[PDB]
Amino acid sequence: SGFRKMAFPSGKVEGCMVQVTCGTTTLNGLWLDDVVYCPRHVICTSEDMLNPNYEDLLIRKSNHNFLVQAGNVQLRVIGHSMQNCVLKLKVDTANPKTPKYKFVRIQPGQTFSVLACYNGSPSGVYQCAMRPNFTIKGSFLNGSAGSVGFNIDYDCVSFCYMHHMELPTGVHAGTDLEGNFYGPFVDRQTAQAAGTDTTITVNVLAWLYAAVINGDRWFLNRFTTTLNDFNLVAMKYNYEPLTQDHVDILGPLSAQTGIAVLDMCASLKELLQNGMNGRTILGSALLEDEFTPFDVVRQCREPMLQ
Amino acid sequence: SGFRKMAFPSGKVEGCMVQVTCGTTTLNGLWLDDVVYCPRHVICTSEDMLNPNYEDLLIRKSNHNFLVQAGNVQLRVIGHSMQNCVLKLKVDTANPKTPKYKFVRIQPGQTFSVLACYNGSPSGVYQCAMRPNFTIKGSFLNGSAGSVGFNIDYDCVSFCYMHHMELPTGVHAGTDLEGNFYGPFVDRQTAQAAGTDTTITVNVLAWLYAAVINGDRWFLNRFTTTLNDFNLVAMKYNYEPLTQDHVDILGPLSAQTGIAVLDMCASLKELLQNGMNGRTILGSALLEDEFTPFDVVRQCREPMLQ
Ligand code: NA
Repeated sequence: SGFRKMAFPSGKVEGCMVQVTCGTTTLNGLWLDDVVYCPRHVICTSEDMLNPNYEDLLIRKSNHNFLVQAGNVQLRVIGHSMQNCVLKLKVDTANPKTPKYKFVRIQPGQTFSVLACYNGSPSGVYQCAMRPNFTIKGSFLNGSAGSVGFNIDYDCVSFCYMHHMELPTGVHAGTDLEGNFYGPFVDRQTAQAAGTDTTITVNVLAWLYAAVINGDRWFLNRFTTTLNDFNLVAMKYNYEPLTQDHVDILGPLSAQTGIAVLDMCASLKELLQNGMNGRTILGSALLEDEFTPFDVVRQCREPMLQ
Repeated sequence: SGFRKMAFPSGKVEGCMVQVTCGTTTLNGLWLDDVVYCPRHVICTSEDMLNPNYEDLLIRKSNHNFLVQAGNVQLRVIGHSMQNCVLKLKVDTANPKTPKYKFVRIQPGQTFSVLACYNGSPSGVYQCAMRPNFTIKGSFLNGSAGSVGFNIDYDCVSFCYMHHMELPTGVHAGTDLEGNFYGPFVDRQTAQAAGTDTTITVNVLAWLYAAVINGDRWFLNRFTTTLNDFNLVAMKYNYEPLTQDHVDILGPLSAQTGIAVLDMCASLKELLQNGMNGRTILGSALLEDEFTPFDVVRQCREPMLQ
């Protein structure tokens, strides 16, 4: 038993991380087969990062202006192109450690593992949720751009995030691997207007189920409510709407614990209306919303099947 | 910026995990050079996990009785021995992915990364701290024994923990890689209370420095305290004593922020006596104690040196 924020094992992704240097600017790249993907602002000086004309900046670069290092080994860039906010650097050797992979665009409320990297070298791994306002609350310093976020599903690494920037509020923003930002952000030094964030209701419910499975039951009440009435409550506390699809997704956790989803919703309603009584749930003194139903079943599942 | 619980990249350890099966008992082993290290209870049936004379049960076992699998590849066992609570299986093939490594014994309050594994296959990675009662608050299911804890320094993996068991209280206990348990625990189905879990004071102070560096400042005050006057308060709340060695370890964080260690002690003293009053620190409504000063330095340092 136990419940901990857990990342996927990072080795398959570590074997893909490289350093990309243009001039005096260094960040990370993702080396898959014969292409290195990286944030386009590697072609900027620090001053260029204020109001870059990326098309013009890229035209002045040639292949040999891109210094790509895979460990101690320099990879030769033989082509370059820009796709949205990422560069694709074709190199003359393919990465023999390329995992089976795909590029996906994740949805707000979903989680992924971040492999934080500096100078092409993996430094740390942690789990992030894509916030409803399309930021992530991560830990990133200068030089971390090009670090990626991913999930691992059977025989496949699904890359969903490439890190680009830190908003002046201290939260983080980036793109999918097609180079399109999550949220209304741009890779330049201008006002970045993140939406007011909200709490991921389906995830809070999943985490309450995790707590029950681990013996933390004090917050259960015998009340139940309707989906519409719960959502009227959720709205008041800046919680996202709970849909029938969410209720369905919580089905396995509901079945395992014997607690109907709308029963647990009534327990969550009482926690929102009356507080947590100075008590903790799974070691937290706040309601936690960065665990998906799948994250919870990964650690807490007890199959009826024997 | 930002501050997140972060694990070390797990790839170097992933390449060392194997499955060890004896009869119908399976768990994980750590394959370094031509030795596989695993918990000795793999030689026991689930029922035999009570009053097991491991020396007796081991003598009944031969090399062929140990099925060691590195993925789908079987490793021929050519010798077997017991060191305290670990089995060492000599295999006929050195692990070609063996990293530079050390076995170390960690102290309470220190952190490490756990690569949770089942059937020799890594499932997740998270950061944990050795509690003052020598337990770990982890996330471990049956079949996770033999999962290891570690830290990485440059290229060297320091293995400090091998998982064995879950106490009936739901916390976790294990050994170093020489098989010596951390704490007064035995790998037997017998009563074994852990000591009182206390709060790692020096780590709480480190985390408050992290908070200040990330702009959380509301808990700073004009109170002063001596070290002993602080310990007289914190001992009443089951906080570990703060020694002058801890004060010295916090020096670099004190210097970066300009907040004397004892002035941050005066802040912590107030938080203990009176709570947060509905406020949070780094997204938590409780005082976090599983980040070491080094953990804080890794993510928040702002070196004077340029
Ligand atoms: Na209820």
